Amino acid sequence: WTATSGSCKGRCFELQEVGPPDCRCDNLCKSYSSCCHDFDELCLKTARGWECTKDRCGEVRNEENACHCSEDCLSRGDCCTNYQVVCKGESHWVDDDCEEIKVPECPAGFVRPPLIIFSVDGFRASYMKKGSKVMPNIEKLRSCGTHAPYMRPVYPTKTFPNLYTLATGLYPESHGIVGNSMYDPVFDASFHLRGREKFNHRWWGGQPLWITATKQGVRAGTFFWSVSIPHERRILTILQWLSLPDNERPSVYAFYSEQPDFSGHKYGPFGPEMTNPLREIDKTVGQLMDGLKQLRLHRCVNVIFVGDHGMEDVTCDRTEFLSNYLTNVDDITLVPGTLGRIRAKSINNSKYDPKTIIAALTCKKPDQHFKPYMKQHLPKRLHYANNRRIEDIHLLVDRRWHVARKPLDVYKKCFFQGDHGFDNKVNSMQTVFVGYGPTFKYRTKVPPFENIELYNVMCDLLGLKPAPNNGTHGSLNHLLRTNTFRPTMPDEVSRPNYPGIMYLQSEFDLGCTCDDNKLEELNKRLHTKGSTKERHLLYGRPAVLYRTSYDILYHTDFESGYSEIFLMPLWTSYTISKQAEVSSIPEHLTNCVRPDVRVSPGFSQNCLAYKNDKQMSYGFLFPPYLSSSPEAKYDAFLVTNMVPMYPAFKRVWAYFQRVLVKKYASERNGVNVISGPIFDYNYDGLRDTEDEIKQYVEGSSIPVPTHYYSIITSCLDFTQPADKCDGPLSVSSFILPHRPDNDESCNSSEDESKWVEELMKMHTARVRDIEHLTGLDFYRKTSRSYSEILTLKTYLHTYESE
Ligand SMILES: *[C@@H]1O[C@H](CO)[C@@H](O[C@@H]2O[C@H](CO)[C@@H](O[C@@H]3O[C@H](CO[C@H]4O[C@H](CO)[C@@H](O)[C@H](O[C@H]5O[C@H](CO)[C@@H](O)[C@H](O)[C@@H]5O[C@H]5O[C@H](CO)[C@@H](O)[C@H](O)[C@@H]5O)[C@@H]4O)[C@@H](O)[C@H](O[C@H]4O[C@H](CO)[C@@H](O)[C@H](O)[C@@H]4O[C@H]4O[C@H](CO)[C@@H](O)[C@H](O)[C@@H]4O)[C@@H]3O)[C@H](O)[C@H]2NC(C)=O)[C@H](O)[C@H]1NC(C)=O
Ligand SMILES: CC[C@@H](C)O/C(=C\c1ccc(Cl)cc1Cl)c1cccnc1
Ligand SMILES: [Ca+2]
Ligand SMILES: [Cl-]
Ligand SMILES: [K+]
Ligand code: NA
Ligand SMILES: [Zn+2]
Repeated sequence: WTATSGSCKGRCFELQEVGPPDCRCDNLCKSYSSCCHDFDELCLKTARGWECTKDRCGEVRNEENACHCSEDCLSRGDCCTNYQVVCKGESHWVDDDCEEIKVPECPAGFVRPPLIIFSVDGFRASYMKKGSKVMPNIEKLRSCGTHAPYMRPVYPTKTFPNLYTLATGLYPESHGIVGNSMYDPVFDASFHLRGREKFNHRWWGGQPLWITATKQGVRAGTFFWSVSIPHERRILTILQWLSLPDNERPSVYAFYSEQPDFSGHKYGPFGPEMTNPLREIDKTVGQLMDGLKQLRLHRCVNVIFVGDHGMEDVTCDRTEFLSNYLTNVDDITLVPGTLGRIRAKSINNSKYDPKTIIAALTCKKPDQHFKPYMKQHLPKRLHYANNRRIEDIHLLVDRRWHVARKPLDVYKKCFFQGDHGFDNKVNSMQTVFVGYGPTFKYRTKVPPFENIELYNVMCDLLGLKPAPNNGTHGSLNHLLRTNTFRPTMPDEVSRPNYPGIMYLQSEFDLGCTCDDNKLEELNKRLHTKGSTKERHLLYGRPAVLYRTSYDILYHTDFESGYSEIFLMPLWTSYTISKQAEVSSIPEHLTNCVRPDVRVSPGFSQNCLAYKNDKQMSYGFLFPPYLSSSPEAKYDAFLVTNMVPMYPAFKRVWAYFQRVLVKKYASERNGVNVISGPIFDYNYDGLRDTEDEIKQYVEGSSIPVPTHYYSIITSCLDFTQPADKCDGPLSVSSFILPHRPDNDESCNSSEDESKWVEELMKMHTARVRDIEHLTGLDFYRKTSRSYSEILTLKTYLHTYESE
């Protein structure tokens, strides 16, 4: 109950919100239906519209007007945004040449430049180019400030997951808003865009920017705006707050636009009806900038223009229906549309089986426009599994499509021509970033980056210490003129051992067999001491950032850090020049595994366990195919280079090692490769400890990886060989799931040249993703600045065209 009979006089858009049943005047009261009786009259004035005109100049103050054109308005902070233009012969901000803002030019009493975040729902990245003629204010911000060609949203590319990622720096799985619609089985409650439950604080995890600011003594304007408050009024409220006294005035402000998303749903991303909403957004930007210039704040404030996600063409006819696949369709609940999430309709049905649901939805129709997954098999780059609100069964829907349960759902609920929510690597889902102000750089283009990184930068802009988040703090230092954050490299926790020859052949009883001069003996000794290490370990050895027991092992062709705990390398490092040759495994060596005389029998794998384990075979981390000489090839068959692999996965691995590495070496002028295992049995994105491992090679203590990674580095200037690079680096990486079948790839019964590369592309990764998953830290010794290396570690190779 609200006693809606208090008053909003002098209280309009109160920054601090009051407790029921005393009535509310905040920009969220409308949404609770708790506004005082006089809110509309006092706070939502509209008389005479939104602009001064010639005859209104120097008028008698009429407090009923929406904005003012009287003399006292500037001191009062409530002029129409075009007042000085109309009544003082000033120019519009958009008509002024741009001029570098070297230092904040702020009124007395400002302690720090204010930050204004202007976010736009559904503003697709290509609108910056394709709408440029109808957005002159936005184009000036873009060309004069710092801009990326696009910004990558998080998955799913829905509104609330992305806006809440902007505010917190967290993946949806950590902040808890995992879709626009959700069921939490612990609360036994649902979350919907329409309605009540979404306001409850228990949905919203992490610490958003406005809370981070308040806790550290920085005042914040409110971030939520009720849909019914018009845009002009939102701008005027912000401008008013900026005229408050020093001790009351916020330092951070947010504006939100429902456009162009709302129109894009009705008309498609490039419908001819889309020109008008883009014009209207630009006009709003113009009003903010004219208003700032009037207050002498246009060279004082940092402005961020940022989207949540793009928009794709999607129509009713492009719907797959689960009833064309499932007999049992009424025993399931589907979360539908541009992604799919499936659970049992009733927890009292013990006959429900996720396994047979998956099997019934896998590769059934020749052009099937969705692919089912257990959530823990989704590409790791999506970070979409570690939340009880995310259902075990997930459908990744092809761009331009929808999934629904039954046809009745689509026609009893064609309306729409646009939608979003797809995989966050998809071009049409990309969005925008522009930063403008004294703390951003002048006329600077930066490469594409992910929206998880912005929270850190907004903290930097405000002098705040960020709450723990998924950004990599310092990786966006290159956007900023000043306020950079100068991180230090994490300290190595475990130092390696460097074992020599300590064991005789006959001490090993592993069930392994292998059919196997003074000049060339000093030679082999030195290779084992680390003579070619500078060639194969280009960027230093990775640091181990947790407590463990491991050894560095040197070889002619490769170097590895071998784990005595997991009985296999944590990492294997080798360089393949443009010139290198592929050989085959000789016949006499096909099943050869050799004891490593540097490593105890007790810290070794064994061949018998693989013979006994009918499901599990093995592969090698440094590929035998790429050995430098017949004699160096023996090193590749050491038991310390062996790892467990399902026969289905060996098909993948073998093609990557036999064909693709040489291909990248020829295309890139040499590559450096680091490969290794990953164990993530609890799908949290973080390295497992030994007590978390759920599977072992039968009869042994050999743990089974959930994934295999590789990091492939070369010279960004590809006229320099990878091993002789003077400047910036170029990287691509992957995290391949270690699966006992190839069900994920519908064409896998064909030749590896038709499906393996496509699989690897799907499972593209950031080096940073691999660091979380292994507890390692790469690129420790380069000649590049650390911030530049952090940017490189957050890079994602997406394999989309331009
Ligand atoms: C992205 O960045 C984020 C942020 O840095 C990373 O997430 C963090 O990871 C840490 C490790 O997983 C984790 O640390 C744990 O914190 C526990 C205390 O948790 C509360 O406090 C924080 C801080 O105020 C708060 O934010 C948490 O909020 C979560 O929970 C509520 C819902 O319950 C949500 O509203 C909120 O969104 C958030 O949910 C997310 O996180 C949890 C995990 O905490 C997930 O389960 C959810 O699905 C969701 O994703 C909490 O309210 C603390 O209890 C933990 O300590 C246990 O484990 C350690 C190991 O060191 C052990 O020493 C301790 O004894 C303890 O074990 C005991 O409990 C066990 C389990 O009950 C039991 O088995 C044992 O027997 C022991 O007795 C742990 O320190 C931190 O909480 C999150 N933070 C956030 C905000 O998510 C994330 O890793 C990054 N991602 C990547 C890929 O890098
Ligand atoms: C769910 C989060 C909510 C706060 O997101 C909104 C805006 C937003 C989020 C983050 C940032 Cl950095 C800036 C802005 Cl403007 C919003 C949503 C719906 C109505 N009004 C405002
Ligand atoms: Ca884990
Ligand atoms: Cl959703
Ligand atoms: K076997
Ligand atoms: Na298949
Ligand atoms: Zn939308």
